[PDB]
Amino acid sequence: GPSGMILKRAYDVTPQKISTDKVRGVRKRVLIGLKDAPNFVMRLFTVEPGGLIDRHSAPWEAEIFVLKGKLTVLKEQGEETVEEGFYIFVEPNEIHGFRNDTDSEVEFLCLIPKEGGE
Amino acid sequence: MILKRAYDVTPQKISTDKVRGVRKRVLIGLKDAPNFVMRLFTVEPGGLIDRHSAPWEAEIFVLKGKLTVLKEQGEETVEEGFYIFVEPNEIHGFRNDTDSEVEFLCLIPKEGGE
Ligand SMILES: [Cu+2]
Ligand SMILES: [Cu+2]
Repeated sequence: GPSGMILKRAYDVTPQKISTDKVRGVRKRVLIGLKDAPNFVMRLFTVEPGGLIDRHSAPWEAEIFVLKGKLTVLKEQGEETVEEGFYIFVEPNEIHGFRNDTDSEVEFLCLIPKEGGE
Repeated sequence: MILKRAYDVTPQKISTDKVRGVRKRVLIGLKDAPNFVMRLFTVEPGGLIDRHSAPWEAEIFVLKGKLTVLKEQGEETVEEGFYIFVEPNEIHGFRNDTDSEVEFLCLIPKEGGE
């Protein structure tokens, strides 16, 4: 592929609304997307207050790093709190979801293999 | 599902002829990762990762401080809230010219090891 290095403020990317049957109150910035990624993509998710990614699973793994705020992680059995400075590894096919139970925005990085899109 | 405070992962000190004043935490390593690994680097004041290149890409997010990025020629300083995409084979390195620790997340395909 091409040469070089991209160096960019993540907030230069506009946060786009995600609205699906299972997601509400979430925006996403694609940082390193399909147009560039040899293997895996980097997105920055913003969960608005009360925002919800309902429990689901995917056939690929996810790697998450929490940048800002206090995030409720939905698990097959129950839920757990994480905050800025936590990482999360979601195995392929593992049930997971997220909710923001606070009154300020939560931000997290989420990376998936590029076969799962951006 | 693994949920952990990154700080609680024990950092590995690196001090070699090419890397000094750097600590590395393997957050998501080879034992867990099907495809790519997640590391968190801390660069002490004056710390250096000298110029090098790899056959794989790197995806970085700057978490704390002002990171000086070495390029094939010259350098560029960025700060917390920047992401960096290093193409495969691109010469790169890092330095911390500030008086406080700099931290960045770095992910590579698992062929790059942990
Ligand atoms: Cu998911
Ligand atoms: Cu490197």
